[PDB]
Order: sequence, then structure tokens, then C-alpha cells
Amino acid sequence: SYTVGTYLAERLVQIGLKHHFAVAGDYNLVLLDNLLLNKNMEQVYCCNELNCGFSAEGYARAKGAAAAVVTYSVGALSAFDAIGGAYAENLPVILISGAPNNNDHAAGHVLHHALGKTDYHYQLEMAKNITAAAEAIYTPEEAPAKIDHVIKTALREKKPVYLEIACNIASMPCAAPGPASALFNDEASDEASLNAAVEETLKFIANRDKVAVLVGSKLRAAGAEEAAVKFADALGGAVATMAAAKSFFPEENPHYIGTSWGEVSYPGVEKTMKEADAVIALAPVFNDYSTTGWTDIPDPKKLVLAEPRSVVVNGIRFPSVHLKDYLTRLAQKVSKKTGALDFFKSLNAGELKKAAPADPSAPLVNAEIARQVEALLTPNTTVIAETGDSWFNAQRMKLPNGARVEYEMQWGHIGWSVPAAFGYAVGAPERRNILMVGDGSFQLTAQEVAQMVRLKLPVIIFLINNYGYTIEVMIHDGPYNNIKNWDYAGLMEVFNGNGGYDSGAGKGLKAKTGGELAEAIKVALANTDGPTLIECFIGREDCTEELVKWGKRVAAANSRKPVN
Amino acid sequence: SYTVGTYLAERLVQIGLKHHFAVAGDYNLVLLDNLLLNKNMEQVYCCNELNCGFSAEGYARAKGAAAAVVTYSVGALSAFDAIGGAYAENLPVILISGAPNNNDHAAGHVLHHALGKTDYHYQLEMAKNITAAAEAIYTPEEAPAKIDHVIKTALREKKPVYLEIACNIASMPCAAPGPASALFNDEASDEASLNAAVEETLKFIANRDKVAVLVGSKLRAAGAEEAAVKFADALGGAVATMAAAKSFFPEENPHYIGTSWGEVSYPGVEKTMKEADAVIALAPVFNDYSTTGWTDIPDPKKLVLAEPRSVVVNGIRFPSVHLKDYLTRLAQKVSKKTGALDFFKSLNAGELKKAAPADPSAPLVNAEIARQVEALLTPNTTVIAETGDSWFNAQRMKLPNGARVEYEMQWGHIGWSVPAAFGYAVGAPERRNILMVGDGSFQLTAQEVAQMVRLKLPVIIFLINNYGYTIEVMIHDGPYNNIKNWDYAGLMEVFNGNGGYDSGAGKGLKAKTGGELAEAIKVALANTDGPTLIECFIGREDCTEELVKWGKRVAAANSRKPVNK
Amino acid sequence: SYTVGTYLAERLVQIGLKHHFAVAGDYNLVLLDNLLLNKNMEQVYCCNELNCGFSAEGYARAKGAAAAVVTYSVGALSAFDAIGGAYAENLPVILISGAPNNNDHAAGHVLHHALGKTDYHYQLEMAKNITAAAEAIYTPEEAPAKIDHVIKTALREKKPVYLEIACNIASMPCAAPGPASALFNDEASDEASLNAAVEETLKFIANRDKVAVLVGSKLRAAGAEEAAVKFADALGGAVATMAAAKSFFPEENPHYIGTSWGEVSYPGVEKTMKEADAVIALAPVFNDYSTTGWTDIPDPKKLVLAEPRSVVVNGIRFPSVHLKDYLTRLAQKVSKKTGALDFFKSLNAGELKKAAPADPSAPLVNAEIARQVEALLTPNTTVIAETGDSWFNAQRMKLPNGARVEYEMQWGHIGWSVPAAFGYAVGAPERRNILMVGDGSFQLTAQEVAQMVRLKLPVIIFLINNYGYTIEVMIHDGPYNNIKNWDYAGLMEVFNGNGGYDSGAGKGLKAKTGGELAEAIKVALANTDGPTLIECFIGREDCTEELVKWGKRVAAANSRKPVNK
Repeated sequence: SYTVGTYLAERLVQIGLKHHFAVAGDYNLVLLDNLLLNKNMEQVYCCNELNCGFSAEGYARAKGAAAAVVTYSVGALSAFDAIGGAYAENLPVILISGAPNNNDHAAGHVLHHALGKTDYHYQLEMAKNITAAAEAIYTPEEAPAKIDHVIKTALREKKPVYLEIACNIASMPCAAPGPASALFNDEASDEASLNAAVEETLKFIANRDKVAVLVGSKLRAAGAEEAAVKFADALGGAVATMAAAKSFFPEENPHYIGTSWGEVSYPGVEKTMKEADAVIALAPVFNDYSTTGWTDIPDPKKLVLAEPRSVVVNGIRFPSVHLKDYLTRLAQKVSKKTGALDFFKSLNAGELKKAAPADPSAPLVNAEIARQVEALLTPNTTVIAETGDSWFNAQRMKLPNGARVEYEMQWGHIGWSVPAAFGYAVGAPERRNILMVGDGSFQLTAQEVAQMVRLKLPVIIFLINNYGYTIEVMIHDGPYNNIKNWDYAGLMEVFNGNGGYDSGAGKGLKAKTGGELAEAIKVALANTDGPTLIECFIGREDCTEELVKWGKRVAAANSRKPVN
Repeated sequence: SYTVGTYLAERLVQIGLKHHFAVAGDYNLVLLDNLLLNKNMEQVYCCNELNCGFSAEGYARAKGAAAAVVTYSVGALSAFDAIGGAYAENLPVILISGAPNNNDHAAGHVLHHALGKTDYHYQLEMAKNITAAAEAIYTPEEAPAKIDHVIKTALREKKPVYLEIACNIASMPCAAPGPASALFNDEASDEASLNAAVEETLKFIANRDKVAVLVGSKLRAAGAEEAAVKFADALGGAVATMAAAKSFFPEENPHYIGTSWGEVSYPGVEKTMKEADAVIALAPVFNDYSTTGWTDIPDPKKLVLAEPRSVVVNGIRFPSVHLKDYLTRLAQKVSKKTGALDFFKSLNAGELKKAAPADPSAPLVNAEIARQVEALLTPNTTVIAETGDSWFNAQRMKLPNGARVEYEMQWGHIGWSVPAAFGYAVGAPERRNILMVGDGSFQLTAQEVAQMVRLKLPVIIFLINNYGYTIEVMIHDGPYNNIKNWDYAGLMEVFNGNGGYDSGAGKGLKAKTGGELAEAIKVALANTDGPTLIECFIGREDCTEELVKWGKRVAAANSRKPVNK
Repeated sequence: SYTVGTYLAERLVQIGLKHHFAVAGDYNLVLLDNLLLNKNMEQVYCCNELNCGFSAEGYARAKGAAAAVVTYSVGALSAFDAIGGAYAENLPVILISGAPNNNDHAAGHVLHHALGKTDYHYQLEMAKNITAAAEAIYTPEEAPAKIDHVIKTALREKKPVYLEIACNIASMPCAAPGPASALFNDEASDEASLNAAVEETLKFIANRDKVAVLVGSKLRAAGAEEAAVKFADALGGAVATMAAAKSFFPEENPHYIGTSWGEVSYPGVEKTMKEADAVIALAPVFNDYSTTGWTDIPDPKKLVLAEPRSVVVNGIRFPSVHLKDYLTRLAQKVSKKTGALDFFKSLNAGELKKAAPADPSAPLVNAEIARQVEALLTPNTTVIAETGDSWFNAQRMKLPNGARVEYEMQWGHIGWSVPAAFGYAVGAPERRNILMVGDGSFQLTAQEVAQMVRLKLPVIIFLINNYGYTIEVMIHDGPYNNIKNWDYAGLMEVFNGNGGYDSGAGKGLKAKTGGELAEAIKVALANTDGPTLIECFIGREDCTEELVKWGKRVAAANSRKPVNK
């Protein structure tokens, strides 16, 4: 028979979780005990709740969904930051919070871990602003319905949800869960709408030979990556990815022309997008970053807008059309439209210009680090790229089919990458997991590397130490851009705690030249028992050209004066 | 080509609306103009926004959905009361509010019809607490997606939703709407869950011969009324309706045993429910009213709980199972289980005892009014029953199959019945529409009868004038129970305004005896050009026995002292 | 000893309430009983909760503060509309709502009069958006602190507040209330700030001879009306009132030049405001209406902004300076600055042109109605003017010192005027209370006239029957501007119910000519036992010139197209 806690545990197992992330607190201990009873998943502990949330976010990138368990007030409020992140990044993270004893409501009781007042709905009310569903459970009988509701919502919407559970009901009996299939149950595309959307698309491109396909950052959330390839193979047109959609489309595919990102696009891509008669955008997010400060907005009159659950084409909106079904059906009916791919090729724009192997003994530079990391990419590799120059280094990499890049380009919380890489590595231990992170960003969430050591995860961390040098130093300089330098390599041994209560097999290495970096990389690949941090020393004012061009555009937009 | 306003109009037409309800204000005039461009539905005006909301609520009872258009803040805030009502009663009402010029946000501008501050998201934030979806539209390009989202949500959840539209974008161009079928698109039952739920139900009742079926007030919201009949015909068991589910099951059906409502159930029903080995509850709402102050709660160990979208049976919860599919599939597989119906019959409990025709010249009494209204019921009739003794008079009526009763038993806003009857009559003009309402309740929303006159709706209104006498007068007496008496009959001529700018064909009649009531009823049936209000005079302390019994239980529950934490 | 309910009652009495307004419901009956125990104020009942709220709003205009008691969910939600109104109009209205039994929280209980869910904090959460304070009381021990907090806040901020009280704790013991003076305790002006603000004002006008004073609609909320007169007498400058500040300054005062309202200002006033070197604005609200669609915005470089609790002068902001203290201190130090008054006089702009007495037998026109109502004005009179042409008729009236006009120009809820006049008349029975209201507006809240009859209030109601003709008919015509005409005069006898359970002394009269109006007015003045409604018939397209000019400006602003970011 089931309890509130083991009901939750079973549902989590049913949606495919092999782990859930947790930070113990006195309002969730019993809940944690009940979750532990289910041996079909492991309970993974984090340092703090912000990192716990980002760890779950990363896990959701690897496995499709995730769960984080925190305590009331102490364990939920900072987690909200990561949950907002999951919302921004379209990841079904389930946040479960412990909550006060159910006898303490409407009782005139002031409780610890709260604001000092006698009511306790404020955390729920806050959560509603950043989730797709949010439920508080005060009695055991209500638990099954609220649990099923938030989980189904999360899976359907691809958004985080919130659950709080009174601390004294987690062990109490409730109904048993039905079949797992119920949790994934979703509407099918409306047939008439699906057919009409496809037909209107064909009518739209009938006399438009130059058709470009623009792959957007919600393509995975729509589960439409495979269908996008079938569609483009049938179309024979040019395919470009938006920045945040890196790796959402196979780069070895003969139709792929590279990154479309305004004035920092791959050679020839900007001109090809401009010359297209029609642009088919697959699940795009057009924000101030992806439009390069509102300078690169797709022409509304050429645009076919195919969102995850609707299509706008030829001046008509079709809701209730799943992107996956739309692309599949379109692939069966569309005729060859090579015009824009032909145009791209006729530009002779060449390949993206990349630096040649540097002299091994010369001072390390950014382009050399990027060169060597790129050489590590296999079909089995995932690169977690932090906000900053790492975005642009990763963007410049040629990906073998199967290789993945993970970006947090909508939320853009610096420090996300460390706990995210931890969570990702827990969920995909079979992959070569690489983390590219700046020194400044690393400091916000550094302690989660200790959990990588604890679970023996062979994450390779490229820490770029340019003494806190970021684009802000060039375009908007101030004392606030400076940081306290650490010995990042030495931090590994601290986390190991060798000759202490326990042990660890992490390694910290320094690289000041191309040659030293090559040696560190070999040591890192051989280290299978723990993470390896490679501290890469480069001068300041050494970043990609793209970062500078793009950065100035975005700054100009952010700072534009008020209009009447 | 479409505008924000004509896009909304087309979607409303696509979900089957033939009317939408409106109160003009300067923040929605252009929106109203655009809605008027679609000639496939009519724009109906109401006195105030509370009544506008309740009118839409009543329309949704007749047609399945409805829409109300109001202005910003003054218009929307009182409508929220009716929207909360629609939420409580599971009716897809779409509330559309006009809103400030989109240039006035983040501008440091104080606007009229607002709190006097410079931001304008408070109305949206309030609306989120009482709707299934709530969206504000500030630019034309965002309109289509937000409109489709709230409408789809409303239809799927059977709950009200909220839309606000900046006043200066209603006429602006936007995309055109796709096929109507997209708006009704919903998930099917999960097959495995559906099958498992049916099987577990069979296993549960395998060694339980006495199976009773309890019909709940969400059965219509689940669209499962027809399937409930197929199921009960197959089962051969006893079927009872909860109070708020009156008319959700055919009363001429030979399995039907009457109302289950604790100590005010139909004769023999309470005992039959108590003796049942299994109770199959179809879309129930168990609240303090339907459990008679928590005195009549179904035994958890006997209960099969079949909600609109899930089933709990034999200790297992099955989400993603639509009640309609569950009942249909169960009807194909279930074996005959007559045990509780046989038990009911063996009680010889008799039929509900009803008063014989009174002496026509004797002072009118409550039972005589109920007798005559009951005699008006046809398969084509709908009774709208207001909170109060009217609930219990209507509950005691034997309904011919097809006859409907409308209750607002979850929200229980007094005065709901008048605008609700208006809205209902607009949506179902082909029916004989009867309103039963107390004098006290009538006063809250009386002016909407003027709209009945205006649109020439032949609603028959039985106004019970016992000088504000309610159950509170007996169990919790105080000066607050007293009202100012009106000449309710005379109010009809006021609303007619004959010899004025326009005209009206409403009639107001008085009845102080059974004979006078019979004559008034004949005049009312013949009046096809407007509403007929029959003011029925009865003494105080003249109400149903059920109201008294039930009322005392509910009062005791509400007043129980705090338990120590 | 005290209970939660009698504690609240005592506090209400302590702030000077002689009445509180109520609509009974099962969640507040015990609370109402406890309030009744205090014989130092009366419990006044209203038809519906919207009207209850507006009645309290009107009472607050007469007495300074007010209270309304409603039930949970069904009652409170519509009252929110009136509470938002009180917030917009800076009136300390205390809304008290009944609430569920305190045993029903975190209990998995579904309760009647709620959304159908098991939690009950949504009403409190909604209330927070439209009040200065909002507290829920679940236990008796918490009551005294929460009651004192919301009341003190209301009095200090001049804003409405919200209280809900669990129905089963209203009779439970709690601490006794201390001295009344604690409730009014407020900070004094910061001395250094007060002095600096005055000194910067003097420096600002040192070389600015033409100083105009602009009286704003928050002057009463600041309690600074008397101090404004002392200041202007000392200054010797020109004084104009903004539209919503009508009667906030003595019109017989030698410095008063009339209404400042853009292109519909009194003769010469617009030019005088434009020529002024400095404009001292006393507690202004500059919104889309008061700036005539953003066409009349005071020059920022000439403006001295004296708010209720702060002053912005000469580029410096001084918080913690009460307007009353600022004006008083300024009056002691300021030198004579007659420049703008001299300029105004030198314009020879003449007085506002008013129509001469019409031929008594000619068809009644708007200007003739306004003429006769103006002739009713005494130092003892209050005119409640409804949104519409009534705003402009009242604006054109010359007020004898002491005569008051009440506007709801920030919230602008049509129908406000009827319940507001009721509440006002309850609070100021010694005054001659006049209500000017259009037919369309009257219909929203008409039933509250029945309470005027019930309490024998001699309100004189001028109902303008132009068949729903409003400015919208001229500038934005549509079917939504039309109404169902009533026989408004006949409605009085309906509310009287003579020859029924009770009685009434209201009178309904019709006037189609100046002569008939004069006779009706005499009958109205002699009717001391109840309200008198005078139904005035005028043609359509007969309204003030100001309404047309102002209306077009505001419409243009509301409808301006989006600016492309």
C-alpha cells in the first residue's frame, strides 16, 4: 500500500526518473525517507538549494524531466531562481517543498523558517508566478490528485511545476497510482487543422523558390528534432540554426549551412536568410539576444511560424497542430525547393575561418583553447557552455552528429553551468561531459564540483582564467567587473579531502600554453574516477570577435532612451 | 481580413455562441463595434456587470458556453463575482474586459476608472484567482494565441477564463482564425487506464450485490448524462441523484429512486444508500451543503469515485479516464446487480407525500404554489430555482423526462436566478422557462427583468412574497433578516414604460389564493410577448419541512467551535 | 468583557461611526449580532453588496470614515468594486467579510459560497490589490491587533482596508480596546523639512509675481481645506479649482476665479493659468480626465507640487511634510502676490454665461433643469453628481459657502450616485441632499432608493430622462448606447409598497416643462418623510457644451494608436 511520499516516488519513477535531487531540512525529512523506499531511483544530495534546482535542470536536459526536493522557505525561495530558469528553458522540473505541520494553519502559530507571521500560503503564491502548475497538499486524501495534476502538466507543457507537502502527512496512507501511460496522455493534432496548415504552407511556398529553414530553441521541447530532419531532407532547402538551437539539427547534413545570428552568423548565412523568399521557423524564440538587439528580426511577410503546438502560415493561425505531426506530414507532401541552398553555395562564402594549431610553447590564447576542446568532440560528447565567451567558442565548433551543446540562453544565470553539468552528468554518465566556464561564473556555484567528486563523475571542466575579463570590461567598464582571483586548480584537492573522513579522485591542472593544455587534456581523459578541472590562463581582451560585435548591439538596445 | 476584435468574434461563433452579453464602457466601445461586425451572433445588453456575468452564466447552462464583455475595473470587478460563480458551477464563461490604451503602460500616467496609480496589472492578477486561464493582450500580434488559449482552456476545463484587450488595438489587423475543430480538440482517455479502471470496478463489485449509483452535479460538465443512463440500464441497480444533480438523470427511468440528501432524502433512499455494499458516485461534489453539515458522508470503503477525468476504485487512482468513456465501457461489461434496487422496493417506503389540491378560496400556502408549478412541468420546461425554499420546492417535483432544473448550489449567490433566467431564456427561447425566486433574492438583481421585457422573453416568474421570510428567521433571527416590501407586480408596468419612449409587454399579477394563482398561471401561459411575474402572497413560517431539517444541520456545522491546536 | 465582534464594534464607534452598513449572509450572522450589541451605532441594511459598498463610500464622504459588513465570496467579491472605488476616491472604508469556520482550513473540506476547492485564502489575496491593508482573522487572540492595524492604516492613509473574520470566532472572548486617541495617532511634519519646504517656496516665487493656486481633489483627504483658505487670503493670488475639487474651496472668496479644466474652464481661467509665473497645486490628481486627454498639463517649470504628505518645489522633494502644516506655515510667511488675480480681472472675461429663466410651458431643456437645481443650493446643501452630463451641470453651479458637491471622478462607476446618496443621507440627515443622475446610470443601482424610503430619507432625486442619451451617442454611436426605458416616477410607489406588509412615503413626479419642474420641486421640498424622484424629460442631443468639447478630447486620447517601440 502507498503513502503520500511513496505515491510521489512511484510517479517520479513512472515518468522515467532514475534520480531525484535533494537538500534535507526539518520540513522534508520524512518525505525524503518515503522517497528512499523506492529503490528504482537514487536520492542525490546537493550543497545548496539554488544548485539543487540547477542540478535538476541539467538532469532534465539529459533525461527529459527531473525533480528537486527542498525544505520550506529555507529550501524553496532560492530554488525559485532555478525553477524560473527551468521555465525559461522549457524543462519539466518538478519542485517539491516540505511544508509546515498541517495542524499549524489558522492556529495563530508562528513557525521557524517563516516570515514570523501566522499564515503560510506566501510560498505557494510566489511559486505560481514561475510555474505551469502549483499545488499545496495539506491532507493525505488530496495528495494523489494534486501530484498527478502537476506531473501531467509539467510533461505536457514542458514547464516546471510546484508541490508542497505538509511535513506530517508524507508517511500517511493514500490511494495507489494507476498506469504510467496516464501521465503522458496528451491530445493529438486536430486533423482538419493539421491538414489545413500543411496545405496553406504549400500554397505559400508555391511561387517562392528560395526557402530557408530556421531551427529554433524550442525544437527539443516539441520533440520534433527527428521530424525536422525528415522535413529538410524532403525540402532540399537551406537549414540554419539560431544560436540557442545549436546541436538541435545535424551539422553533417548536406542542407545545413551553419548559425544564423545577425551580424555574427556563419559566412554567407546572413545574406542567404536575407535573400530567401520564405523562411520556415521551427519553434523559434525571438528575444533581444537572438535578434542581436532587435537588429535581426525575420521579415513577417516571408515567415512561416511553426511553434510547438500551433502554426501561423499565410496569414492564418492554426492552433492544436503539434510541430512533430506538422513536419512529418509536410515532409510527405512538399516538393523540392533548393533555391536558397543553391544561392548559399553560389556565394562561395567559404567555411568559418578557424585558427591553425598554435606553437605549443607560446602563451595560451582563447582560440587555441577552443581549437583543442573542439578536437575532443565525439558523437558521444556534450558541451555545457556557460554565459560569456564560452557561448561563442561553443557556437564556432563543428559538431559530429550526436554531439550535443547545452545552452541557457533565455535565462542566462551565470553559474548555471556548474550544477547543470553535475546534474547532466548524473543523468548521462555514458557520455563525455565537457564544461566550459569562465572564472567569474564558476565562483557563484563552485561547491557543486564537490558533488562531482563525491559521485565520481568524470566531468572535464575548462575553467577560463582571464582574471574576470568579460565583454562588460570592454563596453561598460567599472570596478564591478573585477573579481577576487582564486587558485582554481587547487580547489580540486580541497574538495577531495584526501587524508580526511572520506576521499576523492578529482584532479586540478593548470595550462598556460597550448602544450600544457594538450597534456592536461590527456590527464583528464584518463581520469575516470572523478572530475578534472583544467585552469586555462589567458590574457585579458582575448575573446571571440563575435562576442564583441554581438555585445555592442545588445548593450545599445538595453540602453536606448525612453520614447514619448 | 481580421482584426483583434473580429478574430475574437469568429472564435466565439465557432464554439457555438449565438449571443454574447455586454455592458458598454469607454474602454470597450471599439471592441464592441468589431464584435458587431459578425452577424452570426447577437450582442445583448445588460443593466449592470454583475447581472451581465450571471446572464452569461445562465446562457452557458442552455448552450454549453457563453461570453460577457465589460469595461476596465468598474466593469470587471463586480463581474468577478459572477465569474467566481461560473467557476464554482463548472461553466465555460469567457469574460472579456476592455483595458487602457496600450501607450499608457510604464508611462507614469494616472487613468480614469483605475485606482489612481500608474500601473494596470492588478485586475489581471485578481482574475487569476477565479479563472482557469487569464491573459492580457497589449499588442495585436499577441491576440490570436491568447484568444485561442483561453477559449480552448475554458472548453476543456469547463471553467471561466479572462481576457483583457487594450482599447486601441481592437480594430488593428491580426492573423485569421483556423478551423473550429481545433478549439474542441482534447485528449482521449488513456486506453490502458480506461481498461484498468473498468476491470478494477468489476473486481470491486464482484461480491457486492447491493450496488447503488449516486449521480453528482458535475455529470453535465463531464458530458456524461447519456452514458450514465446506458450504465444504469446495464447495471440494474438503484440510482439516486444528489440535490444539485436534479434533472441530470431521467426520473421516469425505472431504476431511479429519487433524491439522496441525508435526512431530507426521498422516502427509503437514505436507508438504501446506507445498506448498499457499493456506491458508485458519478462526478460528485461533497461539500458542507450536499453532506447536510457533514452528517451524510459516503462510506469511503464502499465508494467508487468516478470524477469527470479520473476514477478512484478499489484503492487505486486512474487519471486520464474520461467519465463518458468509463461509463460507456463499463456498461458493456458489467453484470446485472439489482440488490439495492430490490432492497429499496422491499422497503415499501411509498412515494414522496405531496399535498392534495387546496381549496381555491383559502389563503395561499407554499405547498399549493409548488403543486401548481409542478403541474406546469413538461418535457420542454426548465425551472430556474433560487437559493432558499425554492431549492426544496423544486427538489420535491417529479420531472417528466426532458424537463430541466437549474441550481446554483455551489456558489449560492442570492439574486443569481433573475439574470440567470434572462440569459437562459435568450439561449433557449424554445423552452417553457420558469423562475422560482423569493422576494428578498429578487431585489438584488430585479432590474434584469427589464431586459426580459426588452427582448420579449416569455419567462414565467413565481415571486414568493412572504415578507422576506427565510430559514434564518427561524434558526438565527435578527433585524438583518427583514427587508423593505415592494409592490412586485407593479414593477412590471414600470419596466414596460408604456406611453413612453418605447414599450413593453410584461405582466404583473397577484395571487393570494389557489384560485387566483390558477388564473394568473393561465394569463402567464398566454403571454407570449414578454415575461409574466406572479406575486404569490404566503404567510411567514410557511416553508418546506426539508428546509427546516437541513437548515439546522448546516447552521450547526458552520458554527461549531474551534478545536484546539 | 469583549468578544472579537464587540471589540470591532467599539473601535468603529471610537473612530466616529454612528452607522455601519450590512448585508446578512450565513458567514457573518454572529458577527452582525455582536455588532448589534453596541447601541452607540446603528446597523443599516442594503439590497446588494455592491450598493452596500457604495453606501459606505457615500457615508465616508459625510462623516470621514465608514464600514461595510458582507459575507464570504458571494458578498465580498462584488463589494470589491466599491472598495476599489473608495481607494480611487481616498475614502477610509473598512470592509469586513465573514469567513469560513476556522476548523475548515487545511482539512480537505469543500465549502458552499466558495470556488469548489479546499483552500480559502483567495479572497484575501484579491483584496490586497485594492486596499491599503488586508488581514484575515482565524483565532480570537489575533483579532485585536489585526483590527487596530487595519483601522489605523485606513485613517492614516485615507484608503479602504479589508478584514475577514472566521464565522465561529466572532462571539469568542478577546482583550479589551484601549483609548480612541491611539487610532488617530500619526507622525507630525518633520520640522526641518517643513521649514525647508516653506523657504524653498518663498525663494521660488521671489521673482514670480503672477502666482496661481490650483486646488486639487485630494485636499479634503489631506484635511487641508481650511488651511488652503488661510494661505490664499495671505497670498492674494488667483485661486482655481480642478473639476474634481468642486466645493473644496469657498466660491464666495474674493480670490476664487472658477474652474480650471483645459478648454472647458470658466471664462478667463485657462488664459490666467497659462500666463502664471508659478502654479501652486494643492493635492492634485493629474489623470486623463482632469488634463482633458493630456491636452492641459501644468508646466513642470512653473509648478509647486504640494501633495498631502510631501512637497516638491524648486527642484527639491520634501517628504514628511503634511499639506495642512505646510499651508499654515506658508500663510504666516508669504508676501502678497496679486499678479495673476490682477491679470485675471484685467481680462474682463465676464462671468460664466448662464441661461435665463425659460418659458414655463415650453418643453423642458437641460439648461432649465440646471437653472432650477442651482436655485435650490443653500449653505446646507449637498449635490451628488453622477458621471455624465450631471458632472458638467454641477460644475457650472455657483455654490454658496458651505454647499457641497460630491464627485466620483477618479473611479467613475456609473450607478455610484444612488447608493452613495443613500449612504451620504444616512450620515448627514441635517442637510438638503440632492441627487443628479441620468436614466442609464440610475438603472444599475436603482433598488437602493427603496432603502431611502425605508429609512425615511428626504433625498431629492433629479432623474434626467433623455432615453439613455449620453456623449457616446454623439461621438461613438452604437446599439450599446441604447437602454430600455422605464417609468421612473412609478418606481417610487413600487418601493413604497403601500397597502402591503409595510409602508413608504416616497414620491415620484414627472416634469416635461419648466413649470412642471417648479411644481415638482415644491412638492419635493415639502416631502420630509421619504425621497422624492423627479423624472425630468428632455430631448436627446440636449447636453452641456462642455461635455461635448471635453468628451471629444478624452475619446481621442483613449483611442490613439500604438507607438512603435
